[PDB]
Amino acid sequence: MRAYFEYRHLVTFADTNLVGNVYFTNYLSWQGACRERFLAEKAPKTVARMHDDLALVTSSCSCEFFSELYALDTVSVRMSLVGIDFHQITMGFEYYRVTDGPARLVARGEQTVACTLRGLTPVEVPDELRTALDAYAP
Amino acid sequence: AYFEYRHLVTFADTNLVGNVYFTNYLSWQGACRERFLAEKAPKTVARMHDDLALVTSSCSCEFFSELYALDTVSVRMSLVGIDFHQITMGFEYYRVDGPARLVARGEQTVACTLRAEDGLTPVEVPDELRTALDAYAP
Amino acid sequence: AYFEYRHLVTFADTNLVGNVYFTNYLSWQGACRERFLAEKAPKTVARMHDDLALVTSSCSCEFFSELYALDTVSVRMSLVGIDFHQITMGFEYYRVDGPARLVARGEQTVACTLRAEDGLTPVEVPDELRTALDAYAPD
Amino acid sequence: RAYFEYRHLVTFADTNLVGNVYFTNYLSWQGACRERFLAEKAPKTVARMHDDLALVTSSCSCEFFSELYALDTVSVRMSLVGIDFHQITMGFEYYRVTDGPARLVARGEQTVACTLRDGLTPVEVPDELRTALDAYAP
Ligand SMILES: [Cl-]
Repeated sequence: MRAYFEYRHLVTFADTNLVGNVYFTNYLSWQGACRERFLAEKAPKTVARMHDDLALVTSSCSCEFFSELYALDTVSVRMSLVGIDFHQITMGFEYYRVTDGPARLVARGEQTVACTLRGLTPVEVPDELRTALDAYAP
Repeated sequence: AYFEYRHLVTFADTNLVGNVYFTNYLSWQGACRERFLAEKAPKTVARMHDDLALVTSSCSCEFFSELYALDTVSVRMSLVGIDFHQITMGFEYYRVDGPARLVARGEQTVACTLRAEDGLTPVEVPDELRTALDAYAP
Repeated sequence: AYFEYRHLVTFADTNLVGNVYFTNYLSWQGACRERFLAEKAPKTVARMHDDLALVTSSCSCEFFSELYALDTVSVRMSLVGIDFHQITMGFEYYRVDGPARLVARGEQTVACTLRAEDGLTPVEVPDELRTALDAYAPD
Repeated sequence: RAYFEYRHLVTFADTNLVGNVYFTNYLSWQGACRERFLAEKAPKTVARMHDDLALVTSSCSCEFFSELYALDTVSVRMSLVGIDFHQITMGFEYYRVTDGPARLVARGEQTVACTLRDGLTPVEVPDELRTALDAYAP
């Protein structure tokens, strides 16, 4: 089983603010880009269910910032499976600065998504998505 | 004769250079036009959850002087014209204290279509939306 | 005892699911904390162009209910505590017709620092910013 | 080739309640593309920006032909339209390349001015930036 799923992003000017570093919200956006790239590549049919009856909703998210990223930096975001609780999936995120080559931890994050049906009713994690997560056991 | 959208420029609007990143000016067009829809055309809005689709045909903006963090910008929207199913809106951006100072100028066009299974077929501007826009006609 | 930031939810705030994308909740914290600086701490703001830097050390948000397009959200900020150089802010998100409805709840921590020689350097919260946050502290 | 390419996977944050990509994102991609270009083709020019050189966006625009959707892959193709002493005009073509075949979905354009950083003074486009731009001339 693979330990992680890697997402890479080149930091551009819009990611930064007047202070000179990457604005904190962008770290959360990278969690979104990462988790949804995983869905596109590892569980395509699950996405089709979302336009129907399936509803994947973020229940919580968080991020801790150790060091700063700058413009034209390359960030490597590694997502790992923390655990599954019936309908809830918890992910872990590790942010690395890999601009000069060697990776250096600049931030650590975590978020939880819930699988529901269109009010909203908790439903067990779809088998396709469930099989995809099996290769990323902690 | 204009519909105003006021916005306090915060750090996220800025970049490492110090000024407001140019894409935010287009974002303010969206916030303005949709705040307009919420206040002036509720029936048109409620209809969008059904068979009505508003698609942006084109957009543009011209920049004269820069906005900075914690500045207050007055986005002022006016009706440029209506061509059957297409609505063209004009935007003027004002740095507002003292007298208001023009810092930018923009424009975008929105088309009204019927969301059908075959595709998006152009429908004339809804009566509610047209009369509401005429209040800001030249 | 809270500082309010009101926001009209527009189409850009939503995604294909129909609700507000979760990152926007964090954006509203930034918009709220910086509106606070502009209105309650001008001396601290101008000092940031000098040798003062406010770095975000952590943030989080819990989501109870969904916000939709053209909803009005009341982002209410209060002081949780201060530890030397770090400020922890609490956030409550309310859906505002009728009575206000809590839809989310978050928190973030900001550290004050010097732009000195070896980069960032921990600094006790400026007196201007310290007394400004007191008005929104549980007291 | 005849264009500098910026490839982007459309994720959920790019979309709105309708299901298509919100129009402002097309402009965001112009910024990401131009700044990725600068990082790879004009590193010394980038270095000048932290000193006295300032590239100011004077205008931008985009024309939308057909919609992009979630998990689409878009190919943003930037070419040189013209250089007027200190002003650079870039052209952008947006292609859906999801399933493989490329289809034009949008076309944009923006102009940047090379100035010096009181007051702004026009300065001729740096030779490094100029010769790098010539590779994508019409
Ligand atoms: Cl569009």
